[PDB]
Amino acid sequence: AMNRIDKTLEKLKANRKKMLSPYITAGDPYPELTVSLMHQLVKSGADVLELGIPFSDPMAEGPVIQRAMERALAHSIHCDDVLNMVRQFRKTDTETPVILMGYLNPIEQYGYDLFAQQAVEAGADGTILVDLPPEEADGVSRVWQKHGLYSIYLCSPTTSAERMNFINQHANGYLYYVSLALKLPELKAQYLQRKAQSKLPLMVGFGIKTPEMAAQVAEFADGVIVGAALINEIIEAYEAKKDPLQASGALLSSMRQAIDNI
Repeated sequence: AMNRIDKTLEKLKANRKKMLSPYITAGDPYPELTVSLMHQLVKSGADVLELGIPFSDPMAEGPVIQRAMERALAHSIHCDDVLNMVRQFRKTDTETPVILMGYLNPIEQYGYDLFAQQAVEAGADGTILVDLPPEEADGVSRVWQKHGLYSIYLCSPTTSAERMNFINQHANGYLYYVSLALKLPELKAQYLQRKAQSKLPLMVGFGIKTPEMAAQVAEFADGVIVGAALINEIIEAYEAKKDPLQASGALLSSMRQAIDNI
Protein backbone atom coordinates (compact mmCIF):
# COMPACT_ATOMS: atom_id res chain seq x y z
CA ALA A 1 0.00 0.00 0.00
CA MET A 2 1.08 3.59 -0.58
CA ASN A 3 0.52 5.89 2.40
CA ARG A 4 -1.24 9.23 1.77
CA ILE A 5 1.76 10.98 3.36
CA ASP A 6 4.21 9.61 0.80
CA LYS A 7 1.85 10.43 -2.09
CA THR A 8 1.50 14.01 -0.89
CA LEU A 9 5.22 14.59 -0.21
CA GLU A 10 6.22 13.16 -3.58
CA LYS A 11 4.00 15.70 -5.37
CA LEU A 12 5.32 18.57 -3.23
CA LYS A 13 8.95 17.53 -3.74
CA ALA A 14 8.53 17.27 -7.52
CA ASN A 15 7.13 20.81 -7.65
CA ARG A 16 9.60 22.37 -5.19
CA LYS A 17 6.59 23.21 -3.02
CA LYS A 18 7.17 23.46 0.73
CA MET A 19 4.84 21.57 3.07
CA LEU A 20 2.44 23.56 5.23
CA SER A 21 0.88 21.64 8.10
CA PRO A 22 -1.48 23.20 10.66
CA TYR A 23 -2.12 21.70 14.09
CA ILE A 24 -5.46 21.92 15.86
CA THR A 25 -6.73 20.18 18.98
CA ALA A 26 -9.74 17.97 18.31
CA GLY A 27 -12.77 19.24 20.22
CA ASP A 28 -11.51 22.82 20.65
CA PRO A 29 -13.36 25.17 21.21
CA TYR A 30 -16.26 22.71 20.79
CA PRO A 31 -16.54 19.33 19.01
CA GLU A 32 -18.87 20.36 16.16
CA LEU A 33 -16.34 22.85 14.80
CA THR A 34 -13.42 20.44 14.36
CA VAL A 35 -14.37 18.82 11.04
CA SER A 36 -15.38 22.19 9.57
CA LEU A 37 -12.05 23.62 10.70
CA MET A 38 -10.22 20.71 9.06
CA HIS A 39 -11.97 21.40 5.74
CA GLN A 40 -11.33 25.14 6.01
CA LEU A 41 -7.61 24.52 6.57
CA VAL A 42 -7.45 22.39 3.41
CA LYS A 43 -9.30 25.13 1.49
CA SER A 44 -6.77 27.64 2.78
CA GLY A 45 -3.70 25.66 1.75
CA ALA A 46 -2.91 22.84 4.17
CA ASP A 47 -0.96 19.93 2.68
CA VAL A 48 -1.19 17.78 5.80
CA LEU A 49 -3.40 18.05 8.88
CA GLU A 50 -2.18 17.48 12.42
CA LEU A 51 -5.07 16.62 14.71
CA GLY A 52 -4.38 16.57 18.44
CA ILE A 53 -5.88 14.03 20.81
CA PRO A 54 -6.59 15.83 24.13
CA PHE A 55 -4.71 14.45 27.15
CA SER A 56 -5.16 15.04 30.89
CA ASP A 57 -1.44 15.30 31.74
CA PRO A 58 0.35 17.36 29.05
CA MET A 59 3.35 18.53 31.12
CA ALA A 60 5.45 18.91 27.97
CA GLU A 61 3.20 21.33 26.06
CA GLY A 62 3.27 25.12 26.07
CA PRO A 63 0.47 27.22 27.63
CA VAL A 64 -1.47 27.64 24.38
CA ILE A 65 -1.74 23.90 23.69
CA GLN A 66 -2.39 23.13 27.36
CA ARG A 67 -5.42 25.44 27.40
CA ALA A 68 -6.68 23.99 24.12
CA MET A 69 -6.59 20.49 25.60
CA GLU A 70 -8.41 21.68 28.73
CA ARG A 71 -11.16 23.16 26.56
CA ALA A 72 -11.47 19.92 24.59
CA LEU A 73 -11.50 17.78 27.74
CA ALA A 74 -14.39 19.85 29.07
CA HIS A 75 -16.37 18.14 26.27
CA SER A 76 -14.86 14.74 27.18
CA ILE A 77 -13.22 14.36 23.77
CA HIS A 78 -11.12 11.19 23.71
CA CYS A 79 -9.57 8.75 21.22
CA ASP A 80 -12.81 7.31 19.83
CA ASP A 81 -14.31 10.79 19.37
CA VAL A 82 -11.23 11.89 17.41
CA LEU A 83 -11.45 8.84 15.13
CA ASN A 84 -15.13 9.62 14.48
CA MET A 85 -14.09 13.12 13.41
CA VAL A 86 -11.54 11.66 11.01
CA ARG A 87 -14.24 9.39 9.57
CA GLN A 88 -16.56 12.36 9.02
CA PHE A 89 -13.74 14.35 7.38
CA ARG A 90 -12.94 11.42 5.08
CA LYS A 91 -16.47 11.46 3.69
CA THR A 92 -15.54 14.49 1.58
CA ASP A 93 -11.72 14.44 1.60
CA THR A 94 -9.75 11.33 0.67
CA GLU A 95 -6.51 12.97 -0.49
CA THR A 96 -5.28 15.05 2.48
CA PRO A 97 -3.06 13.15 4.95
CA VAL A 98 -4.23 13.27 8.55
CA ILE A 99 -1.68 12.90 11.36
CA LEU A 100 -2.90 12.15 14.89
CA MET A 101 -0.80 13.81 17.59
CA GLY A 102 -1.09 12.61 21.15
CA TYR A 103 0.38 11.14 24.29
CA LEU A 104 1.23 7.47 24.65
CA ASN A 105 -0.90 6.77 27.74
CA PRO A 106 -4.42 7.08 26.29
CA ILE A 107 -3.34 4.93 23.34
CA GLU A 108 -1.77 2.19 25.47
CA GLN A 109 -4.96 2.27 27.58
CA TYR A 110 -6.98 1.97 24.39
CA GLY A 111 -4.74 -0.88 23.22
CA TYR A 112 -1.96 -0.51 20.65
CA ASP A 113 -3.15 -2.95 18.00
CA LEU A 114 -6.80 -1.97 18.38
CA PHE A 115 -5.89 1.72 18.13
CA ALA A 116 -3.71 1.21 15.06
CA GLN A 117 -6.42 -0.86 13.36
CA GLN A 118 -9.21 1.64 14.09
CA ALA A 119 -7.07 4.68 13.24
CA VAL A 120 -6.24 3.25 9.80
CA GLU A 121 -9.87 2.21 9.24
CA ALA A 122 -11.04 5.71 10.23
CA GLY A 123 -8.63 7.13 7.66
CA ALA A 124 -5.64 8.40 9.66
CA ASP A 125 -2.26 8.06 7.99
CA GLY A 126 0.24 8.46 10.81
CA THR A 127 0.85 9.45 14.42
CA ILE A 128 3.11 11.73 16.39
CA LEU A 129 3.54 10.34 19.92
CA VAL A 130 4.97 13.29 21.79
CA ASP A 131 6.13 11.45 24.91
CA LEU A 132 7.49 8.30 23.27
CA PRO A 133 11.27 8.49 23.06
CA PRO A 134 12.79 6.56 20.11
CA GLU A 135 14.55 4.27 22.61
CA GLU A 136 11.13 3.01 23.76
CA ALA A 137 9.33 2.91 20.41
CA ASP A 138 10.09 -0.63 19.22
CA GLY A 139 6.84 -2.33 20.22
CA VAL A 140 4.79 0.53 18.80
CA SER A 141 6.71 0.61 15.51
CA ARG A 142 6.05 -3.07 14.85
CA VAL A 143 2.31 -2.72 15.49
CA TRP A 144 2.08 0.44 13.37
CA GLN A 145 3.98 -1.27 10.55
CA LYS A 146 1.51 -4.18 10.56
CA HIS A 147 -1.40 -1.81 9.87
CA GLY A 148 0.50 0.53 7.56
CA LEU A 149 0.30 3.40 10.03
CA TYR A 150 3.26 5.82 9.79
CA SER A 151 5.33 6.85 12.79
CA ILE A 152 6.38 10.49 12.73
CA TYR A 153 9.38 11.05 15.00
CA LEU A 154 10.74 14.21 16.59
CA CYS A 155 14.32 15.36 16.41
CA SER A 156 16.27 18.37 17.60
CA PRO A 157 19.70 20.05 17.45
CA THR A 158 20.89 17.56 20.09
CA THR A 159 19.46 14.24 18.84
CA SER A 160 22.17 11.69 19.68
CA ALA A 161 23.91 9.46 17.12
CA GLU A 162 22.23 6.30 18.44
CA ARG A 163 18.82 7.97 18.73
CA MET A 164 19.16 9.17 15.13
CA ASN A 165 19.95 5.55 14.28
CA PHE A 166 16.72 4.73 16.13
CA ILE A 167 14.78 7.32 14.16
CA ASN A 168 16.10 6.48 10.69
CA GLN A 169 15.13 2.76 10.59
CA HIS A 170 11.65 3.14 12.11
CA ALA A 171 10.44 6.58 10.96
CA ASN A 172 8.36 7.02 7.82
CA GLY A 173 7.01 9.98 5.88
CA TYR A 174 8.74 12.90 7.53
CA LEU A 175 10.46 14.07 10.69
CA TYR A 176 9.31 16.77 13.11
CA TYR A 177 12.09 19.26 14.02
CA VAL A 178 12.00 21.16 17.31
CA SER A 179 14.51 23.31 19.18
CA LEU A 180 13.40 23.06 22.80
CA ALA A 181 16.28 32.75 22.50
CA LEU A 182 16.97 30.94 19.22
CA LYS A 183 17.56 33.17 16.20
CA LEU A 184 16.95 32.52 12.50
CA PRO A 185 20.56 31.99 11.33
CA GLU A 186 21.20 29.60 14.23
CA LEU A 187 17.96 27.80 13.43
CA LYS A 188 18.96 27.51 9.77
CA ALA A 189 22.46 26.20 10.62
CA GLN A 190 21.22 23.62 13.14
CA TYR A 191 18.30 22.57 10.96
CA LEU A 192 20.50 21.90 7.92
CA GLN A 193 22.93 19.98 10.14
CA ARG A 194 20.14 17.76 11.50
CA LYS A 195 18.64 17.33 8.03
CA ALA A 196 21.96 15.91 6.80
CA GLN A 197 21.57 13.13 9.39
CA SER A 198 18.01 12.25 8.35
CA LYS A 199 16.78 9.90 5.62
CA LEU A 200 13.44 11.72 5.57
CA PRO A 201 12.40 15.33 4.90
CA LEU A 202 12.44 17.54 7.99
CA MET A 203 9.60 19.89 8.90
CA VAL A 204 10.14 22.82 11.29
CA GLY A 205 7.58 22.52 14.07
CA PHE A 206 7.94 25.55 16.32
CA GLY A 207 8.13 29.33 16.30
CA ILE A 208 5.96 30.06 13.28
CA LYS A 209 3.65 32.90 14.30
CA THR A 210 3.39 35.01 11.15
CA PRO A 211 3.30 34.72 7.34
CA GLU A 212 6.71 36.46 7.37
CA MET A 213 8.35 33.93 9.66
CA ALA A 214 6.73 31.09 7.69
CA ALA A 215 8.36 32.38 4.51
CA GLN A 216 11.75 32.95 6.19
CA VAL A 217 11.82 29.36 7.38
CA ALA A 218 10.42 27.84 4.17
CA GLU A 219 13.33 29.45 2.32
CA PHE A 220 15.62 26.69 3.66
CA ALA A 221 13.26 24.13 5.24
CA ASP A 222 11.36 21.24 3.60
CA GLY A 223 8.15 22.32 5.31
CA VAL A 224 6.61 24.20 8.21
CA ILE A 225 4.26 23.17 11.02
CA VAL A 226 1.97 25.79 12.55
CA GLY A 227 0.46 25.07 15.95
CA ALA A 228 0.09 27.67 18.69
CA ALA A 229 -0.46 30.52 16.23
CA LEU A 230 -3.48 28.90 14.60
CA ILE A 231 -4.95 27.70 17.90
CA ASN A 232 -4.66 31.25 19.19
CA GLU A 233 -6.25 32.72 16.06
CA ILE A 234 -9.20 30.34 16.38
CA ILE A 235 -9.89 30.78 20.10
CA GLU A 236 -9.51 34.56 19.82
CA ALA A 237 -12.15 34.57 17.06
CA TYR A 238 -14.45 32.41 19.17
CA GLU A 239 -14.06 34.64 22.25
CA ALA A 240 -14.63 37.80 20.18
CA LYS A 241 -17.81 36.25 18.73
CA LYS A 242 -16.41 36.21 15.20
CA ASP A 243 -16.24 33.44 12.60
CA PRO A 244 -13.36 31.07 13.50
CA LEU A 245 -13.42 29.60 9.99
CA GLN A 246 -12.76 33.01 8.46
CA ALA A 247 -10.03 33.79 10.99
CA SER A 248 -8.16 30.50 10.65
CA GLY A 249 -8.60 30.53 6.88
CA ALA A 250 -7.16 34.02 6.45
CA LEU A 251 -4.15 33.21 8.62
CA LEU A 252 -3.24 29.97 6.90
CA SER A 253 -3.92 31.42 3.43
CA SER A 254 -1.54 34.31 4.11
CA MET A 255 1.11 31.80 5.14
CA ARG A 256 0.47 29.67 2.05
CA GLN A 257 0.94 32.73 -0.18
CA ALA A 258 4.00 34.00 1.69
CA ILE A 259 5.64 30.59 1.39
CA ASP A 260 4.79 30.12 -2.30
CA ASN A 261 6.07 33.61 -3.11
CA ILE A 262 9.30 32.73 -1.26
